[PDB]
Amino acid sequence: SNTQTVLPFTGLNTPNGVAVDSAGTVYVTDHGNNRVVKLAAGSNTQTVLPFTGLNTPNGVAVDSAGTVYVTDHGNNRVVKLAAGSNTQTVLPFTGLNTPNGVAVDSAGTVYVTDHGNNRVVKLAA
Amino acid sequence: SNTQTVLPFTGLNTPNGVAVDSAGTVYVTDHGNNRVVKLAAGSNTQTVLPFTGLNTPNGVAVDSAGTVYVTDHGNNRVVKLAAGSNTQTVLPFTGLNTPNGVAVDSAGTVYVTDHGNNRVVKLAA
Repeated sequence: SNTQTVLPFTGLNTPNGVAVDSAGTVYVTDHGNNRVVKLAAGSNTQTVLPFTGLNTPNGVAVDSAGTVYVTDHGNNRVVKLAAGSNTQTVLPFTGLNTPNGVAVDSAGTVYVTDHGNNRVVKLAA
Repeated sequence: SNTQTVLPFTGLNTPNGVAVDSAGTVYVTDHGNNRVVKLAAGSNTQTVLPFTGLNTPNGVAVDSAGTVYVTDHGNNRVVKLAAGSNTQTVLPFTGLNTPNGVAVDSAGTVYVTDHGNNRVVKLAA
């Protein structure tokens, strides 16, 4: 296609990260509003995810289990949110300084760009 | 795991996006050096992808075919490179303003957080 569409998210401010799962559900780090929002394919209502203690999200990824991974700018950490239980787990990375991008491979290994430390770190689940 | 591994990228500056493909190849937007670097799984040396004219790139994604998608933030555009190709393609997005995140679904649809415009746009293959 040569013509984009705009997704019907609302009230975004400086969004900075996006991920999409197998059902076509789109996840966005709404940076300026310190929240993570998702929109199912073909929906008008967006859903704010129950991340807690977030201090400005920088990036997002989603795995095959529907687990959502988010880099937290102000807390220098990476968190994941389990589907269903909505349990939030802080990944035991250490020495991060402004994690930004996050990615997850098929084996569940988590990769993070450590922006303040000029390095890339990975951590198996 | 309580073991994190620093990947053998070198000379990074303010890196800010990471992606990993099905073969375990890792791609990073080395934002401060206007380049995208990659490292094969178990590889000794990073390789710079032959993108042209990148300026403060930020987001990166990779699809199941190994095609690499980069938000070329400083140029308000999204570019992609097929594996082995030496000629990037500028995707026909419209009116982007300081874009950041990019994602790609199984159908090849490309999603971009158009940060400066407080919106998320989508472009089918």
